[PDB]
Amino acid sequence: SQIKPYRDRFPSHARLPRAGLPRAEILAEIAAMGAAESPAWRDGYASGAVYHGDEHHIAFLNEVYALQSQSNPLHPDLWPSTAKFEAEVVAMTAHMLGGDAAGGTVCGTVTSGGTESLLLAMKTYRDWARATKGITAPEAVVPVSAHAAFDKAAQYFGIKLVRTPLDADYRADVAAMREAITPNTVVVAGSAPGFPHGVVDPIPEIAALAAEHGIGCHVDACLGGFILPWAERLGYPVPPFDFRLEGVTSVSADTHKYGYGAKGTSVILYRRPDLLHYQYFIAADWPGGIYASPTFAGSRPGALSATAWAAMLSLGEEGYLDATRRILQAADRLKAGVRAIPSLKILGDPLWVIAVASDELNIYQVMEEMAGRGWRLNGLHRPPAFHVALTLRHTEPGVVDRFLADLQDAVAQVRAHPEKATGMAPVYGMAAAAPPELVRQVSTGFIDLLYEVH
Amino acid sequence: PYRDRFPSHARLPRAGLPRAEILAEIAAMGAAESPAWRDGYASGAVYHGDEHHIAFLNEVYALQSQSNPLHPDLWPSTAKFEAEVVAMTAHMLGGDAAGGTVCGTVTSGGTESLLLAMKTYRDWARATKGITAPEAVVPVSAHAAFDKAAQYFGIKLVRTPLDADYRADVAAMREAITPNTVVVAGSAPGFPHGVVDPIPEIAALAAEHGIGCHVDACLGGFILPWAERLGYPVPPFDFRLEGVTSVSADTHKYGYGAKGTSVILYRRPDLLHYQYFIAADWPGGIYASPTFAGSRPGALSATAWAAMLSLGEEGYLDATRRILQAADRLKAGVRAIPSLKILGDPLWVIAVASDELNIYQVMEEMAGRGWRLNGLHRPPAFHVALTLRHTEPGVVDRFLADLQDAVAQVRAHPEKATGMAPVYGMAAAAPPELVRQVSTGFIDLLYEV
Ligand SMILES: COc1cc(C)c(CNC[C@@H](NC(=O)c2cc(C)on2)c2ccc(C#CCO)cc2)cc1C
Ligand SMILES: COc1cc(C)c(CNC[C@@H](NC(=O)c2cc(C)on2)c2ccc(C#CCO)cc2)cc1C
Repeated sequence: SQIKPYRDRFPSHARLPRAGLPRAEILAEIAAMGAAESPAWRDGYASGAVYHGDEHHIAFLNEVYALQSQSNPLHPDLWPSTAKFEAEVVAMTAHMLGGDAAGGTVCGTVTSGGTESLLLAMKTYRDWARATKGITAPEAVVPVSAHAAFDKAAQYFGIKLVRTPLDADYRADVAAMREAITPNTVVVAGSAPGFPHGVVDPIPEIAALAAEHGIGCHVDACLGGFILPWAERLGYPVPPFDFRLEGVTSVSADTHKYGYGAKGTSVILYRRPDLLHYQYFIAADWPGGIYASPTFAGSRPGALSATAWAAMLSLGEEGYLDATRRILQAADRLKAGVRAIPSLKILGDPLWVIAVASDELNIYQVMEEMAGRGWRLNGLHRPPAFHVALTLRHTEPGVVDRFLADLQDAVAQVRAHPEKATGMAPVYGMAAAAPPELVRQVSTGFIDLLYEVH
Repeated sequence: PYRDRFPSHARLPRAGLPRAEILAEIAAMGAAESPAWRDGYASGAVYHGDEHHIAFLNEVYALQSQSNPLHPDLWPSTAKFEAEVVAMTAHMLGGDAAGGTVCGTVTSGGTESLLLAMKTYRDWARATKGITAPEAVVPVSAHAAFDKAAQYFGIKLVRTPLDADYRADVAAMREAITPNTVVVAGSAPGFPHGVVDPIPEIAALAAEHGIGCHVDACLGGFILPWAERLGYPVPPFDFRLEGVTSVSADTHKYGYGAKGTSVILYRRPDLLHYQYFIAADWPGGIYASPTFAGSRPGALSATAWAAMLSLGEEGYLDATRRILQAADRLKAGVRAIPSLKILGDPLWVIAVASDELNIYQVMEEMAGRGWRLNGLHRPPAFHVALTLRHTEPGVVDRFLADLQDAVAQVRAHPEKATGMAPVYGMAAAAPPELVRQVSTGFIDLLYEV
């Protein structure tokens, strides 16, 4: 119920006021909530959530939004600027992701986020495989670690999703993937890296598996697309993961993540225009005129595409290199510190999204102790663990040292009381062992709580 | 047109470009593009457009720019804004008449509200009626998004004909209903001709068959309640009708919020719960989605909340009065040009057609004078969706003078077909496979560097 802390701070609104409220009063309330909320992400207490977070970069993008606020890309005749920004965002991302190696046929679109990029990629493989291979019962083979949006795509578009086991390094077991391929498989996927444990899947081998079966290979680089090319140039071990690989037929990369654009954008890329074409929706007989959508949406907030273009141009190759170096050096420091705490262990060998578990202590209480110190960490299960996705906010002076000091104490306090399960720890413990319908019932109730007006 | 005016960026620059330089380029494009919508030349596209209202919303955006409602623990401000936008919208659309069970979510736009409602009806029907081959019945005039939904979620869409008033023929909708029908829909109003369908009749049809009734009020949700209070004739179209099970309404249209938001409402929580996505076995943790997206631009929900609050009932009533008064004056003027006809009897989205002349040439003559109108087909026509931008001094008078000149020019030369007029003509005559081909090339053209 700390998800509803303004219940007794600001007046609630279940109905429109009769008279319009003063603009200065609306602004005062919003700024007051900003004063309460901003320190958590600004001062480096949030895992992921805010990727850049510098006040001058934010002020720069807020100005870009302001200049382009009326932009709706559904009307390129009215906003040709925005069509230019989206075309250039896609062209620049494709090039960064080995697009020239594919022969200059790499194309794509700007989306509302990573989820849309993954859903669109799944719908496209389903539609392409039906029209060209005649598959009417589509299947998709992905590792267990692959994004929850794959499950969302399966249920929405009627694709059978086959999730395959991981190895001891929390990487996709490719042999398990090969064994799951049937004549109905439309796509195989790999994560670069996956969200739970920040490990990069063996993409060259996943791409070669797809190529030999004549199926799609989607690379989910939503998290790593804007990190991994720079990590490669810096001396860090990163296998080829993009269009440089022959079997790779699509890549998703989030401009609103490490691209450092404003929330609300991502990029979906395909190796060829013939694949891209299956993503489009075209209505030819509607009295409202000829209608064509490249993505899920009709009307779109064009100003957010402009923030993505403005962010990429302001950073350039050097900015992205320098941002990755900072993130990866902060990650190296954090990994070394965690590995020096006796009761903790890191899952796999990640470069910057660090999952921490314990064979000795209840990691959910260790996590709860951190929450008690203001840390906002992602809680994981299968296995129980928490993770920290390092951002530019965690590269600021003293943030990693503050995390390490607070983790040292958290472990000590749980080592003294291993029975302690306070706050959110029993919920996470319950959740990890709960049957799916109990999880479904509790999640439905949590979403309903978010929409409560009192 | 910026091809040679501004340098093209097909690759990231080696070194970052100065922030001031990027802003100067974006502002340059802004100065060239803003007059079209600001001076009232664009049909729909920009719904409010006043400099001070825009400046207020841009400041609301700046204060909430980091907001991501995927994290309500970090941004409880946005979860509150989304709850209150839904509550206020539900109340405005007769939600009280349902005893307090009306609930919903904020979406990215009108398309997502329509897509979400179609998937909810599909999932609800499979779960409770055992329907595995779902169908949906809509008038031919219902948004193209119903076809996107049908194709995405594997629902058979059955489009039914209109009557002489361009309103849905409900007798035809009844004849399309099979035991596999999960939902029927009506528009309030439809986009093509701006006419409200017979929602009472459609909602009665749905209730009688135990199926859902979706009302597409994306365009009219923030106009119609206020049109009613003003004494204008409007068929009841919302939760006042027992048969209506869901309503969609766009806050980013006549709600005057910034682009990127809409609302989907359902009559009951049991219905809404079929919209939600829940993953229970993912190592990334328990994952729940109220809509299609994961991360979302929470700042756009804040602009919707801020707009609704700054206007209130009086603000919406004043905005609707101005738009309806501009529409009355525009419709009267059109009716004083006998070569033209209005399709149906719309309140503010006016479609104009001609039996005597080539309407696509009349449209071309208006485009020459700066007008940005929507070209329609089945039948050939154009439309004007009136906004607060057309309520400004002399915009409708300018429109009617340009329209009188456009008609005199086409009457002088019935054979004239210039600019975009042969394109529209060709496209209205074209087989669907050629329409698909040209539109694909058009999208490829938009992403060309
Ligand atoms: C085959 O040749 C043609 C191809 C096209 C597309 C046109 C123009 N038709 C207007 C249409 N635009 C788009 O589909 C669109 C998508 C993107 C991106 O840019 N434009 C549109 C846009 C919005 C509504 C609407 C609405 C209520 O929500 C209706 C129609 C003309 C000809 C002759
Ligand atoms: C009652 O059982 C539970 C139910 C929930 C939902 C939680 C929280 N789990 C974190 C989860 N959040 C959400 O699903 C969510 C949606 C909205 C709105 O608010 N939260 C999340 C969010 C994002 C990623 C990700 C990613 C890469 O894209 C992963 C997990 C905990 C327990 C024990």
